[PDB]
Parts: sequence; C-alpha cells; structure tokens
Amino acid sequence: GSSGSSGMAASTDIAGLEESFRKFAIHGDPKASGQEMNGKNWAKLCKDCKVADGKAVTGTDVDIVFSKVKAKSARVINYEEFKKALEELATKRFKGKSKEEAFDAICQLIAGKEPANIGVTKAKTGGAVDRLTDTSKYTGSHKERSGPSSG
Repeated sequence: GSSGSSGMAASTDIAGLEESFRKFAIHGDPKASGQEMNGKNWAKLCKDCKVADGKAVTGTDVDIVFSKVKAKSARVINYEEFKKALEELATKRFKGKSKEEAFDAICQLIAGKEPANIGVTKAKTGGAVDRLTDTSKYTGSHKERSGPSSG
C-alpha cells in the first residue's frame, strides 16, 4: 500500500501576473529592471498573451488605453498603470464578466504566460503614411529701399 503522499495547497492571488509583466516589460531589454513597460511591449504582451483578440480589443484600443494610463510626458507605463489598462481591456476583452472576474480572467492570460517566442504564428504587416505640406514661398522683386535700422 503506497497511498498518496502529501497533497494540499491554497491560492487566492494570481501570483504570476507581475511575474509575466516584468518579463514582457524587460522584454529583450537587458537594462530594463521590470519597473516600466513600453507601449510597444505592452501591446505585444497583450498579443502573445492573446489579450488583444482584435475584435473586442484592437491594437488601437490598447494603444489608447496605454496612453490613457500613462502621461503625455511619460513614454512607458508602470505595473499600476499596466493593470489599469488590463482592467479597461478586461471588460472589453471578455464578455460581461465582473470587474474583478474579467480582470482576473485577463490576468489568467498573462499570469503564467511568458514573452518567450513560443512556436506560434500571429502577426499582420503594417506601416504608416508620412507627409508635410510645404507652402514654399518665392519672391522676385522686393526689398528695394535700403537702410541700417533706424526708419
């Protein structure tokens, strides 16, 4: 008779979210300590973690949220803000779940998941349009009279 040997434990808190965030936060960046997260990584994190399905949550929405949590000054976001975006993409991502449930649901997508490459195909080529109206002023006959300054 062997019978099971030990087996028990509890878990109320996520305990993995902030762990994953840091990863994506310091994604590649060896200098990154995992205190800040660039919108480029944030969005990505909301991609690899399959947080931004694209339907309910669009890379544009997350982009806005990311710029809605941070400041026109700051360029990165902090966990505090990060979780804020998740909250906005929580009810926007999931159905009509609870603020906590939805948030915990979106966390269940990150918490545990890593920014690792992961053998998965998903992306979409995208560019931008540049331009700038150039009035370009041109004169011919002007500045006839001469003077030092006093006039």
